[PDB]
Amino acid sequence: AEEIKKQVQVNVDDIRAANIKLDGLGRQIADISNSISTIESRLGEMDNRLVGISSQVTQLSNSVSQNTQSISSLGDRINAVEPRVDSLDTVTSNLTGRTSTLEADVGSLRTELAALTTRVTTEVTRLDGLI
Amino acid sequence: AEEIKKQVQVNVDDIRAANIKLDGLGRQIADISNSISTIESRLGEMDNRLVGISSQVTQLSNSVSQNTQSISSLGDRINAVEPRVDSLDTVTSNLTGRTSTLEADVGSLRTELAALTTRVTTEVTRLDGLI
Amino acid sequence: EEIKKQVQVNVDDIRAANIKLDGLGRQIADISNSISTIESRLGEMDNRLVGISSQVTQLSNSVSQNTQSISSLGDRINAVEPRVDSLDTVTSNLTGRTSTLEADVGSLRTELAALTTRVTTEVTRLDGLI
Ligand SMILES: [Cl-]
Ligand SMILES: [Cl-]
Repeated sequence: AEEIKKQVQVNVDDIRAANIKLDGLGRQIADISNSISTIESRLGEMDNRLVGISSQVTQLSNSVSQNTQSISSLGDRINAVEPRVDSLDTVTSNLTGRTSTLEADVGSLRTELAALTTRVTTEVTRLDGLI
Repeated sequence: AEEIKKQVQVNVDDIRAANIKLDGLGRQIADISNSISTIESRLGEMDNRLVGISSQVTQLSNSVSQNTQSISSLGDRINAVEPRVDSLDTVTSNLTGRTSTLEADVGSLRTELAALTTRVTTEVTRLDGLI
Repeated sequence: EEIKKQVQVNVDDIRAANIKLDGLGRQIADISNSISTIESRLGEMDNRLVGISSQVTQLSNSVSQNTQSISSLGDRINAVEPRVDSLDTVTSNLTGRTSTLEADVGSLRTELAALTTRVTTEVTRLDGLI
């Protein structure tokens, strides 16, 4: 009987102690629920950042695509200009030769015309002297 | 004895209440385990998005390097073309002056040849009249 | 007695509850480890997003430099093109004028040879009459 009463007291105190440890586990679960709520907020902010970065990459891709198209257009324009400059080098070089040839020919014709002018003066003077 | 029997019955009750509280905590742990599983899958979907973005940035970086090189090549071609066009403006300016001078010189030679033609007619007429 | 038996059953049931409580205590410790790893993964992912953003910012500066260089090359080609069109016009006009000069000079050369012959023929004729 004395043994019974002693053990029943121990059981009262052990049941109360177990119930306090169960309340402690409930507080640990509440703290885990707060960690999970915060993790979920962080996952939402990271989702927002990933949307923002993806938009920046998409926009940058479009600007690079526009630059590749502008470079192709400038390439077409320089491709068209280069052979026109090569052609003009040939045209002006051939014109230069023809201008030099004309300057030599006109100089020769002027000298020959001046020699014929003096020949006319000489011959008319001579004929006048015989008459 | 009646006091003992009553406290043993209350302990039986309290041990059953404790076991109901333990069952409730196990259900809460099962709910947390589910949330953790879903968070771990979300960590994987975000890892996938980051892989996709990183691959887009690598590709874009290659395109930008290709464009910077294409721009330097076009720059070298325009740098080469510009002084060739400046040289052609110099050649053509100098040929323009030379062509104008030839047109004035040929006009003068034509007038002078017509004057000598007239002079030959005048002097021959005069000499014939004296004979 | 029935009391003594129930008190012993209660001892054993309280120990079974403490074992189960200790098991839930270990499961909560394991969940706390899972949370710490998840937090570490979020911190690494935040860093990766910062590193990617920095690379995109640097790449965007290079793209801006290229767009600017493209506008400068555009200005240079815009200036060249009409100068090449002008040179085609000017050289075409000079070519036409040079062919006219060559025809005129050819004509003058023939006319000068005819006047040279005429001076010889007329001087011969006059000499013959004297
Ligand atoms: Cl008891
Ligand atoms: Cl670019």
